[PDB]
Amino acid sequence: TESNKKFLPFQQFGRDIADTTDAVRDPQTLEILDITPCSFGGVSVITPG
Amino acid sequence: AYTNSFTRGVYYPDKVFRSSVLHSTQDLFLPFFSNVTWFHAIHVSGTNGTKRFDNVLPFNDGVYFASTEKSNIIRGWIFGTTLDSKTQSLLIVNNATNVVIKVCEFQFCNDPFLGVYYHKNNKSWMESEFRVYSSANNCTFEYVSQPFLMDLEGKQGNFKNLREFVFKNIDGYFKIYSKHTPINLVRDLPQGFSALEPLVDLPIGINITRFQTLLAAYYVGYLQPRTFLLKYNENGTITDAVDCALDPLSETKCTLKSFTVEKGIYQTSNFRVQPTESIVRFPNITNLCPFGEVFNRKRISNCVADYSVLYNSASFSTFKCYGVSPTKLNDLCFTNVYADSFVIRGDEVRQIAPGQTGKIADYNYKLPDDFTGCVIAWNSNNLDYNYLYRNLKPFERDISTEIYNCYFPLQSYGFQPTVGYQPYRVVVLSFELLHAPATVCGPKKSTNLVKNKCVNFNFNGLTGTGVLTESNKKFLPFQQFGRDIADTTDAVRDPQTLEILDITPCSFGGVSVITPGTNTSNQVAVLYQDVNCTEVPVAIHADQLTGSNVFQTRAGCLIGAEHVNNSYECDIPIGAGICAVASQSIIAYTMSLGAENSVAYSNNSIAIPTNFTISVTTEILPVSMTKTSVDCTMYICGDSTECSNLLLQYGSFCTQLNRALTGIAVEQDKNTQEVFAQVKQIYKTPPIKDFGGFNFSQILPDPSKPSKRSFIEDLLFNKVTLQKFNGLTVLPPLLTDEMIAQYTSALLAGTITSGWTFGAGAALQIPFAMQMAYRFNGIGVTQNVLYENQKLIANQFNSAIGKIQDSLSSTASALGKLQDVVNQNAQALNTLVKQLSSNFGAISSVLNDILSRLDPPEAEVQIDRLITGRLQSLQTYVTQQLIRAAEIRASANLAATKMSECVLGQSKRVDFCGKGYHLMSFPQSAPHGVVFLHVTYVPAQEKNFTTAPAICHDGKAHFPREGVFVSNGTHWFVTQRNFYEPQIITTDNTFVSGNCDVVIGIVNNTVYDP
Amino acid sequence: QKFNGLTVLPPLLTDEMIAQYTSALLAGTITSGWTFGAGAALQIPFAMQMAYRFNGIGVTQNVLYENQKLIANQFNSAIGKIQDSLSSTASALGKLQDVVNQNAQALNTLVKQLSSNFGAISSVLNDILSRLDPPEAEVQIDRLITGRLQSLQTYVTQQLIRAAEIRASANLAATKMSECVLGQSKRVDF
Amino acid sequence: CSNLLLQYGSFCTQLNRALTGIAVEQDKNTQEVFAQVKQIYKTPPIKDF
Amino acid sequence: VEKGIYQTSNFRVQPTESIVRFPNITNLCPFGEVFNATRFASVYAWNRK
Ligand SMILES: *[C@@H]1O[C@H](CO)[C@@H](O[C@@H]2O[C@H](CO)[C@@H](O[C@@H]3O[C@H](CO[C@H]4O[C@H](CO)[C@@H](O)[C@H](O)[C@@H]4O)[C@@H](O)[C@H](O)[C@@H]3O)[C@H](O)[C@H]2NC(C)=O)[C@H](O)[C@H]1NC(C)=O
Ligand SMILES: *[C@@H]1O[C@H](CO)[C@@H](O[C@@H]2O[C@H](CO)[C@@H](O[C@@H]3O[C@H](CO)[C@@H](O)[C@H](O)[C@@H]3O)[C@H](O)[C@H]2NC(C)=O)[C@H](O)[C@H]1NC(C)=O
Ligand SMILES: *[C@@H]1O[C@H](CO)[C@@H](O[C@@H]2O[C@H](CO)[C@@H](O)[C@H](O)[C@H]2NC(C)=O)[C@H](O)[C@H]1NC(C)=O
Ligand SMILES: *[C@@H]1O[C@H](CO)[C@@H](O[C@@H]2O[C@H](CO)[C@@H](O)[C@H](O)[C@H]2NC(C)=O)[C@H](O)[C@H]1NC(C)=O
Ligand SMILES: *[C@@H]1O[C@H](CO)[C@@H](O[C@@H]2O[C@H](CO)[C@@H](O)[C@H](O)[C@H]2NC(C)=O)[C@H](O)[C@H]1NC(C)=O
Ligand SMILES: *[C@@H]1O[C@H](CO)[C@@H](O[C@@H]2O[C@H](CO)[C@@H](O)[C@H](O)[C@H]2NC(C)=O)[C@H](O)[C@H]1NC(C)=O
Ligand SMILES: *[C@@H]1O[C@H](CO)[C@@H](O)[C@H](O)[C@H]1NC(C)=O
Ligand SMILES: *[C@@H]1O[C@H](CO)[C@@H](O)[C@H](O)[C@H]1NC(C)=O
Ligand SMILES: *[C@@H]1O[C@H](CO)[C@@H](O)[C@H](O)[C@H]1NC(C)=O
Ligand SMILES: *[C@@H]1O[C@H](CO)[C@@H](O)[C@H](O)[C@H]1NC(C)=O
Ligand SMILES: *[C@@H]1O[C@H](CO)[C@@H](O)[C@H](O)[C@H]1NC(C)=O
Ligand SMILES: *[C@@H]1O[C@H](CO)[C@@H](O)[C@H](O)[C@H]1NC(C)=O
Ligand SMILES: *[C@@H]1O[C@H](CO)[C@@H](O)[C@H](O)[C@H]1NC(C)=O
Ligand SMILES: *[C@@H]1O[C@H](CO)[C@@H](O)[C@H](O)[C@H]1NC(C)=O
Ligand SMILES: *[C@@H]1O[C@H](CO)[C@@H](O)[C@H](O)[C@H]1NC(C)=O
Repeated sequence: TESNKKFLPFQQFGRDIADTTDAVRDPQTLEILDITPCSFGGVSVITPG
Repeated sequence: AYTNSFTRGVYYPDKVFRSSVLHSTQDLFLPFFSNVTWFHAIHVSGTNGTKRFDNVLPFNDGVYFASTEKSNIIRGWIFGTTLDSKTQSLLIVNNATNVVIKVCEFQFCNDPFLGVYYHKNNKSWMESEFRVYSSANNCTFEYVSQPFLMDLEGKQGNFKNLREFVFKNIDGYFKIYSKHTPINLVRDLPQGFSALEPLVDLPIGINITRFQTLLAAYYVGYLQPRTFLLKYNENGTITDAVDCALDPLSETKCTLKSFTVEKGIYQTSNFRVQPTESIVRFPNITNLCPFGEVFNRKRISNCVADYSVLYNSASFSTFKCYGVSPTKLNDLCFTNVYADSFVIRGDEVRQIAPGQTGKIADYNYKLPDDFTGCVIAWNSNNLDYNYLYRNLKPFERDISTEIYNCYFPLQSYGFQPTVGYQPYRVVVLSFELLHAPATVCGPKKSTNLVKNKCVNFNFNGLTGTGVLTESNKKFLPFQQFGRDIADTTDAVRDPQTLEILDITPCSFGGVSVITPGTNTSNQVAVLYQDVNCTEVPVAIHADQLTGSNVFQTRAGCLIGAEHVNNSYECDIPIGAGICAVASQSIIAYTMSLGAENSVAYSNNSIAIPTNFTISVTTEILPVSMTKTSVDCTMYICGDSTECSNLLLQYGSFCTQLNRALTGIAVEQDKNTQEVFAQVKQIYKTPPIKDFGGFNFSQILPDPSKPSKRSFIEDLLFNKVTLQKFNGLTVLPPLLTDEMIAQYTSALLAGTITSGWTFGAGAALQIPFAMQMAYRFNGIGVTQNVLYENQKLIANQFNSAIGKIQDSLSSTASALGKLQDVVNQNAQALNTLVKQLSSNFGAISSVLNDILSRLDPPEAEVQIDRLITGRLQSLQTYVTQQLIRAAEIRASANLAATKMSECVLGQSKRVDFCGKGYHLMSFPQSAPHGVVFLHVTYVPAQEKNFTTAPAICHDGKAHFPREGVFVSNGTHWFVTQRNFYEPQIITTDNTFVSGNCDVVIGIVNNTVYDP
Repeated sequence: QKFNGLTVLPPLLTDEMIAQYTSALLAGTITSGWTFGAGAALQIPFAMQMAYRFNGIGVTQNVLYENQKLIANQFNSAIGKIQDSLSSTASALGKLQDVVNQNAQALNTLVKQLSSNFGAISSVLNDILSRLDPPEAEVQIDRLITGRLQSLQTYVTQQLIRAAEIRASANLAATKMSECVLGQSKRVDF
Repeated sequence: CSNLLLQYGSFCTQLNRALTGIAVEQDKNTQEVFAQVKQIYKTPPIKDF
Repeated sequence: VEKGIYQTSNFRVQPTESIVRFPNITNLCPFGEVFNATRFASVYAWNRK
């Protein structure tokens, strides 16, 4: 996903609170681009009996 | 000239970026508030000639260097250890259009800047020439970037700016930070707060403690391995930072995880006294063991020997007998000497060894597995043959080899060594585990002993810290070192003069903080627990003469406030009944738990009130929790094969947790339910807002903008400070907040619009007036006066309500009892995830990383370590969450009850829902909880009256039908017992009990009838 | 009491202040009764308020006014009836000493754990760090620390559990003193 | 000892804080057990009950 | 099965076509003057580079 934060040369990756890494540099053009855990949840069934 | 740094020495840890979060760090940092040597020119020089008196410092855990010369007069930083052609020397200097990094050998430099510029005419004249290097024969390397075009932009700032140029050698990868900090200044302002980026990391890893800086005027520091708490900003800069460990405020901050310290008391740590000049005591004998046929089957003893030169006898490469740490073993003290040496060969080391198996073991020789050393290499068949071995267990011999028929018996290790049985005569370790007198170790300096001062001892090889008292315990002839209980050694009997001593733990205890709050936290008051704190001499006199004295209690000494004999309340706990403010400072004192008094007593006068007030209060109950939900599989795996394999290695455990946790989810929603599922139909207040003077505009959710909410609810929400990541989530609360609102509105409406009867059947509608009347009679007070006071009562009501409103708005922390619940929840989840930082002595904290680090096999058990760590951790959280569940559930049914009992009806059990004679209570809503308000009927403005326990008239003894007598001296009256209300005495309001006979206090007054 | 790696910290209130709170409650109940439950202690003469209590139990106070003396005597005798029967027969502190021992026993269990090696060669980590190289002994240290670790952890847990039970009981106790001191419920068995 | 502890997360502080929690809880227990009257009331020397 | 929900498993929106990236562009250091210059070194001129 889009990356709106900004860095410096001393800044390659920036994780956020709970220190979770998400800010990939994208070294081919030097445009950081952020990431996100591709979500999911539990599953189950509903049965009356 | 020493100068004190306000705020210098700040630089980021790595390529890490954060935002608005407080994070740790640690390295050689410029410690805050230290000395800095500042100077300009000790003698007039640098403009023509060179003068001075004496002469550049070394490196004491990192180097920091800069100045203010709007010029390259700061010419070079010189990093190395010898600074000649013997060690390559690192110089980093501008190249006048660029900058270059060099590490070659040469003589010396000179003045790169003389000051006199603009030459002397239109062109060069090139007289002032300048030099750095010499004789380029031995050169190692050079580097070019553009620091002059990157770092030194000292232009358009005609003079006087302020940069900084620090250096760090962090595990060889030679990193250097920088920043051209502009600060418009004039003179003598070493202030300015910023950070640094690594311009260059030359991965050299070379011998670095010398930084000869050459051109008189230069600032030097010497960094310090302190860990500090930083805060970043989304822009990436730093706003402020502290060391974790400089000042007894610094730790407070570093641990409570806030740039702000609130009111309270926060135990940070304790203290370990630095002992003085550890002692050494070993016996007097000095002689070694036999080595006739060893260097230069039997045993021998009496060896206290220097194992150095004939332990690492160069017949090996170095003395490496598995089972041996010659690094240390020379320093320990022993009790035995067992040296077994029997003819075997020495090219069969692995054969003859622990892990023994073979005819050597059973037939001939295999001593049991005990921690041992090994034997050394040599020639013996052809350096001195027909020599033989000996199924059988160790320690055993046999002469005439009876049948075991058999084969050709003997076997020889001859002068035909080419072969895998070269000759060593096996040698053995000796070692015993404390089970006996202490006698044996190779004597070193063997110091003389001290006493009565908590100092460490390596006493006869057995080590420990504490104090040394002459043990009055009369030992018995058979004692070398004892233990009170469970590791607590006591006996200290010297190995030379055989004198016995004692040990205690030299006292210590927590250190905490007692402060009012951050914005006053200048006077951090420190504490030490229960000690005659004469070992912390650095602030007692600083607090014996801002600062008044040093006062100790039965809770310990308190350096950080003083004593006062006033009698005030208890704000902050300290210990031992001494709480916290007054006179505009911090202090300590003893507690006046109240205005020490007592109203007078009489046996003829009672204290009946005349007036009263209704009053409102608040009680905030946690009811719920984010019904978290977790999964073993993903958590430990995050889509990982090896991981899930190794988890279903562990049976159903993780599954059990999931299931029990979901159980708690179920129970908690049921909590909510039983909290509100108290009527089945749902209701809406009539739009008819006709409540006989009773206002509720903050409460009754008429169609306001936000659906059907309460003004109070809005005030509530953001008054609570209130996101999922991975590994866990929050299955949403079942009962939606709005559903709760509706429950509440309807439930709250019916009771105040239908009496209590709805809990009793149909919601039999009710007028509010008659309602309150019934309530009053319920608490013992007659509805007559209520029907008197309608207007004023309702006004006091409304005013109380508005007071509760502004109280909520202007009483912070009044939601502590629930903000705390959500806090415990959150921070629990927080540490839960944060665990995954913990790598548990792996190489990594991401299982992916470490499996990619190794080949399968060793990574297997390594991942198992990961597994067990993360496993126990999540397991812990499981438990602890379970426990909060326990408490929240207790509280839960407690609540659900409360609502059920002090709303739907009218209790009498005080304190439950009313601070006195209790009328009733209103319900509410809250983020993860509930809150209720109440109306208590509090008496006030009492009066004294003459009071008789019984009356006699016509001899007959007339008791109160129900009430107390009362007389204002002149006339007697009968009255209800919770409000002054005299009444006339006739046959009804007083029955009788025989003639006035026996009871004490019966007065003379006739009863009447109209 | 305090040995190493453990501690005790004083009850914020000391006995003195406690007994003082008590004394106050006693006399007030003896003298002002219900009123202090709501605020201003408004004094009352004891006989009449016991008579009100007899109202509450289900009898007209008149009984008291005829019986008081023997009531008195009975009361008074009844009073001593306990302390003697307490001074003579011990073991009356049952649950007291029960939670007491549970705690202290537990604490010693905690320390006794330290006298277990968990398979590592050592019982005192100093011994192992000394007798060989740390780069090796680290593993025995890990065994030791994990063992003592989980042990401590347990201790925490069960201590918490007793905390919870104590806790709920304490709330019960507060209510007990509440509606069994500042006034008389009809909650039988309460 | 702590040299190798510090590679084991923060259980340490976890239990520290929880236990100290149970302490402050027991304190507040005593409070809610007793601090139920505003002043500190004194019995009268007169004793004629 | 009995009347109720029961979480049976989860799912992961399966990521597609793992790639890998790294440091700017991919190049080599000066081997032309090591393998395409017309002069070289001799028995007596070779330096261990
Ligand atoms: C907060 O972090 C930001 C990075 O995440 C910092 O960078 C800022 O990023 C914006 C991006 O649009 C830049 O905005 C540009 O502004 C110029 C005009 O510059 C104005 O500001 C300077 C400041 O001295 C002022 O002197 C000028 O007269 C202008 O008024 C526009 O022409 C562009 O189109 C663009 O909108 C910021 O300039 C940029 N700031 C810096 C310092 O790089 C941001 O600075 C951080 N804010 C803090 C730390 O307070
Ligand atoms: C290594 O990193 C450098 C710097 O990021 C890469 O050079 C950059 O290449 C991109 C794409 O060609 C350039 O963006 C382009 O700019 C032109 C205008 O100059 C514009 O018309 C294109 O649409 C696009 O936006 C970028 O400017 C350029 N940066 C620099 C400093 O040259 C380089 O490509 C990376 N490695 C290689 C060569 O693959
Ligand atoms: C009981 O206390 C209240 C609280 O002050 C008294 O309030 C009276 O309120 C009316 C209505 O606003 C005022 O005009 C009077 O001035 C207040 N009383 C006095 C004495 O000034 C109330 O009078 C008190 N007594 C009763 C019987 O309610
Ligand atoms: C109940 O009190 C609230 C204020 O807390 C009243 O709401 C507003 O009160 C102000 C009085 O200063 C009026 O000017 C506004 O018109 C009120 N807002 C309305 C009516 O929407 C509310 O009116 C009070 N209700 C009664 C019956 O007095
Ligand atoms: C009711 O209040 C009055 C107001 O003072 C009390 O009056 C004082 O009582 C003490 C009791 O010993 C006397 O010594 C004072 O001289 C009294 N003062 C006045 C002005 O008379 C009265 O005592 C209180 N009721 C009772 C039963 O004590
Ligand atoms: C209260 O009034 C009663 C009469 O109603 C008084 O009773 C008599 O008092 C005299 C005084 O000695 C006794 O001898 C009589 O026996 C009493 N009457 C009866 C029927 O026994 C009584 O004295 C008055 N109270 C006081 C304190 O004098
Ligand atoms: C420097 O000092 C010398 C000796 O005093 C003097 O001759 C000279 O003029 C001074 N300055 C220069 C630029 O030579
Ligand atoms: C550098 O000095 C050493 C002397 O130790 C010498 O062997 C070497 O040849 C010198 N380097 C060059 C390039 O000559
Ligand atoms: C200098 O660096 C070398 C590089 O391997 C290292 O082995 C050596 O111990 C260092 N010298 C000192 C005195 O630390
Ligand atoms: C033991 O050695 C000390 C010196 O180390 C010496 O003074 C003393 O006489 C010796 N003998 C005894 C019994 O202490
Ligand atoms: C500290 O800050 C709070 C924040 O509201 C403020 O109310 C309080 O007055 C401040 N303390 C002092 C001593 O000024
Ligand atoms: C302080 O010193 C005295 C010496 O008179 C000592 O008895 C006392 O124990 C010391 N304080 C404490 C808290 O032990
Ligand atoms: C109590 O404190 C006061 C402070 O004003 C001091 O003067 C006095 O000596 C102390 N001790 C007493 C009153 O016994
Ligand atoms: C209470 O009655 C007893 C006995 O009649 C007496 O000691 C006491 O004086 C009476 N109370 C007052 C306030 O006089
Ligand atoms: C006592 O109460 C009566 C009411 O029956 C009243 O008339 C009389 O004035 C009161 N006495 C005094 C002294 O106020």
